[PDB]
Amino acid sequence: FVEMVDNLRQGYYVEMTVGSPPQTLNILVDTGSSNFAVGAAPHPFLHRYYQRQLSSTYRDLRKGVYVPYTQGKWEGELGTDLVSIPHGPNVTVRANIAAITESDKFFINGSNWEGILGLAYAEIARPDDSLEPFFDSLVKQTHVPNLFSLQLCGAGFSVGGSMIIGGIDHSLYTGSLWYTPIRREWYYEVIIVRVEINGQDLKMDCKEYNYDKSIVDSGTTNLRLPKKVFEAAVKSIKAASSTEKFPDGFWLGEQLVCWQAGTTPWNIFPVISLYLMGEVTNQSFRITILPQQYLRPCYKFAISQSSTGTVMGAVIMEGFYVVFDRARKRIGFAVSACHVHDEFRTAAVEGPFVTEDCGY
Ligand SMILES: N=C(N)NC(=O)Cn1c(-c2ccccc2)ccc1-c1ccc(NC(=O)c2cccc(Br)c2)cc1
Repeated sequence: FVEMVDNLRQGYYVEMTVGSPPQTLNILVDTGSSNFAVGAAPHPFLHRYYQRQLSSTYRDLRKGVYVPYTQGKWEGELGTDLVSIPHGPNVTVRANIAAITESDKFFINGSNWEGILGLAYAEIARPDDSLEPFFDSLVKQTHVPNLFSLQLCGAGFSVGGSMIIGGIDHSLYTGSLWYTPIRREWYYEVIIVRVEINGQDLKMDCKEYNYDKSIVDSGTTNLRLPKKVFEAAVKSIKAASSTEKFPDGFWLGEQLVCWQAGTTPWNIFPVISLYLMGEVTNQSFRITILPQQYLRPCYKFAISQSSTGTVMGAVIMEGFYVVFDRARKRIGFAVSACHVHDEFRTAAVEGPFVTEDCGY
């Protein structure tokens, strides 16, 4: 069964091997992109990298990739090689690999990963949708079911977790698995039908929550909310946590806030419930997150403003077991075996609630 439990370890990475003989690398698990991209030239921040010349099973595709973004970029050439996940399914797959030769502001100092595993769909793959993403190759080439699960655990008092490919490990979650449909197969896009802060509805038009789009992204730390929703959220959090106040550099995710050891007044901060569209249009279900999740360890406010829609990143995925059921075009949520909570409140997955349009 699961040689896959605790296979995850500044982001969550899994161990993979590339080439022949196998070249061990640490690879970020990223549900918000679709390239399998690995460092393949020396970098100050890289202590190891993919060396194509050492791979007997490397094939050049004679094609480059260029990926600029607001801050830096990555460039490399495209090839294919044999790819395994030692603590995953016992298979080897020929997958596309973007060998990164030049980059800036891509690799992180001390992160411990040398590449990225894009688990989203072909539509958003570089340079275009013809470059089959890794998981697409995996399913087609092997008998692994078109599904994977993510249990991100965080710190608690270095991060750990499990990535279960081709199935659902029932020992990883508690209670009920609730599914929200994948709206479109590009990012893992979903629809948020309502949000409340401490049971208090933001009462905004449904479309504001998905203003542009809403995605589930393991490669983002924060819960990122569209401008209008962010401002409403922080106003509601500031009010609930009014008894003794913080600098506004804290609310913008710049400044940290410290108490000592265990005095931390968690119950001063409110819970956040995200209601996601159910499989029955009319039906919905909530995902409730504690301050233990949106205040990440001294703590930083891990909710930030977005200009590209809602991003449900790591801080909301932690404490939930998240199933990426590509086969049935849906994403399941269940309370995780590892969720961090106090003796008064718990992360929750509850439903149904009956509630639209909402899609932007
Ligand atoms: N939006 C995503 N989910 N993923 C990306 O944008 C992937 N990506 C790309 C990229 C852009 C387009 C296509 C293919 C790749 C460039 C730089 C990153 C890139 C690389 C690493 C990280 N994340 C982290 O380093 C990280 C740091 C702390 C916590 C966590 Br969780 C992640 C984010 C983006």
